[PDB]
Amino acid sequence: VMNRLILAMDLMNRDDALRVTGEVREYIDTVKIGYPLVLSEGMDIIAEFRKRFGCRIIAAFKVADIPETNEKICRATFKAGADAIIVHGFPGADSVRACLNVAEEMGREVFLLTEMSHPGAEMFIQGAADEIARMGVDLGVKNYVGPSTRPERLSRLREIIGQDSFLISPGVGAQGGDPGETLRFADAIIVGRSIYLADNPAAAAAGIIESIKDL
Amino acid sequence: VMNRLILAMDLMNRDDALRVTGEVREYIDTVKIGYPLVLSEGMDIIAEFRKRFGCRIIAAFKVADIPETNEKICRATFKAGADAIIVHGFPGADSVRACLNVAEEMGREVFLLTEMSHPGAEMFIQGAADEIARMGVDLGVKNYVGPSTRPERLSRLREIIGQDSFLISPGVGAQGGDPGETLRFADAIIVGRSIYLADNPAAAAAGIIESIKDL
Repeated sequence: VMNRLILAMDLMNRDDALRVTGEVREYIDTVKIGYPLVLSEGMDIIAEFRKRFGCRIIAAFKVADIPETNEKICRATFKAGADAIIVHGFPGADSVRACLNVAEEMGREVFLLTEMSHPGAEMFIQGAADEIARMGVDLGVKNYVGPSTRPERLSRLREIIGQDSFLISPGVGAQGGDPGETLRFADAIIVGRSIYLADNPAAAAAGIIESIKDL
Repeated sequence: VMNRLILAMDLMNRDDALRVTGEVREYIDTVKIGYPLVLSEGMDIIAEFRKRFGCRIIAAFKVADIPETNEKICRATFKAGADAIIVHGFPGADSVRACLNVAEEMGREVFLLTEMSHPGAEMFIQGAADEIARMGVDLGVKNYVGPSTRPERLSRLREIIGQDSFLISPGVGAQGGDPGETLRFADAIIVGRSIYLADNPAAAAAGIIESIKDL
């Protein structure tokens, strides 16, 4: 990923989302698009971004339904042009396998979300995260998502998935995570508000990258 | 809900979704619309269904993100016209509270999904479901979703939330759940494929209603 930085584009207006993404394009090559933007402007926004910015698009949907429904969501998401989709592991192996089957059919990728970055993740997810990560390895998952907010947990997740797996991590900036520390374990960091709510998004992204390049 | 029956409209074509819903409208008063249809035809489909059929719409999104993102998803969903939204409880209390805050602001409702109905739910969700249900009671949640496929778990969920709370239940038909048994604990059952993939959806819905009335 360019500069090891992925933009989480959660603005809910097509004009603002396009403007900010265009302003920071020279610093990234991958954009995370989630339901805030897709439910406000439509799934067609994914293809528009891919064409306009020529960036890879990760659909940040964190699918958490039954197998049959997860398949339908994956199919619609890849049909819309996404390069990858984020899937929750907590629902179990069959729900994750349904996503992997559609990705295989469509030539795309699945990112498995293990532990989440917000405070509430400590209640139920954290206690199952190591096992969710092992389930991922057993299913052949190669892409993972872990919390910038708990680098000790990110370290443990990296330990389970190995050095060969790709690990991206949200919670940098607004949620309290640090770019440099997170990158000791993750391959790339996800940044949303710290960049898209900034007065000058390009300068915010540039500053993050300057603190990264120094690693 | 009319006849204690909620249709899960997971067809991914507007024409087919409209046809089936119209054919069974005389038997239900509530339609569950999820991502398969919304990501395929757009969020405007919610208002169209509401107007066309004058039914209540439950957005079956099973939101499972951080608080800030969950708020945005709830806001877009209610702006689209949904009467209620289903939220996963496993992400923790702050994620659920974010949804409740938006529902309060917009005069809508939140349904808390505790234990899921598919086989994989046994891996991680089942072990935390009782606690997720208690968290719901503590937060003041009055609407819940529990599994038709495990009536002993549906019974335990009912025990935790009490008789005053509303409980709906998916997994009837295709997943193996039974209408009559599920209705011993849930207030209403959710049915998707058994009705929408049937050669005669109205006849399938009527047959289910017949079983229910007999209870």
